[PDB]
Amino acid sequence: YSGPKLEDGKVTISFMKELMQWYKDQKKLHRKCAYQILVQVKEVLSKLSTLVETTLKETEKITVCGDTHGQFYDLLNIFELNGLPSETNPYIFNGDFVDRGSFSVEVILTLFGFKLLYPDHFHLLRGNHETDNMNQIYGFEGEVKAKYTAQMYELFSEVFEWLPLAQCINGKVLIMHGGLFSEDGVTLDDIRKIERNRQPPDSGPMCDLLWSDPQPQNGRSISKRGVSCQFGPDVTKAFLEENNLDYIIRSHEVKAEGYEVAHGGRCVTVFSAPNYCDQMGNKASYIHLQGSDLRPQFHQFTAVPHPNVKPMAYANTLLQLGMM
Ligand SMILES: [Mn+2]
Ligand SMILES: [Mn+2]
Repeated sequence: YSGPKLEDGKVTISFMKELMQWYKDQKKLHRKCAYQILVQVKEVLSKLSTLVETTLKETEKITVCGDTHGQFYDLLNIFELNGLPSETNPYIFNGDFVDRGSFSVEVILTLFGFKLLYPDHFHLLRGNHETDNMNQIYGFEGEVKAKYTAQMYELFSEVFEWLPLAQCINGKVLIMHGGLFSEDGVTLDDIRKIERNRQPPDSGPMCDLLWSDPQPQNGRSISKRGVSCQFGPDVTKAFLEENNLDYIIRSHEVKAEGYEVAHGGRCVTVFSAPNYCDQMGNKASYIHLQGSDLRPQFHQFTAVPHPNVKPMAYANTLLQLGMM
């Protein structure tokens, strides 16, 4: 009731514009309204398939963004550079909305708000940082406990469990946060059937979708992250052949340029958090795909000013007082 207010218990574009300005000005969304957004978006997400399947007509486009990591001011910049989301300007945010960045609450509630507003044109896919083990140390849990209470965090966690794991555009481009699989023979049929409402297992398809990285050399390698695998071009090739796909778009890896094209064009990385952690000095990018041409078109962007709040401000003391 203090700050932005839902209209008859629903998100509206006026609410969303009010919310973005409220957040821009470093104000807090009332707990009752945050709660409502969370319960309503949980219901929406929990009805979706683990694999979202989207059809883009010849005249339509969609924007694909990678990690945002609580960089809310850079999120708003994406919308200034590329237009707000709507039925004619659809978006996919490819995981890792929270952690590291000190405005994670603002990014996620804005993202859930636009999911409730344009549920068929605003897509959210889970990342590895939409999980408990990462949130407990990399800032999101601490931020939510600081801005709300421990119990709100437990609700965010449960909502994240219902985020779909991948999205397929026109049966030709498959989008997931992390990547492909530690074993051969995984299909789109398998992905659709993943029981995703949980924390990811230590290994297996759900873990890979959120954790794997591409490597340049053929075959697989132990992951640099201690979970899932690195997968080479022949792994990517095999998977696309068996699933009649053209290529994959994934995120999960910081790139100095905000993107990378790997595996002879078959594995595209997109990363949407510029000057990551206020220190990487990287550019970010977003991609456009069109129904008449599903080749990715890259759009690079640089960081913009934000309030004087250091990254990892709500994180593990070990990470918090260890950079800047
Ligand atoms: Mn990630
Ligand atoms: Mn990330």
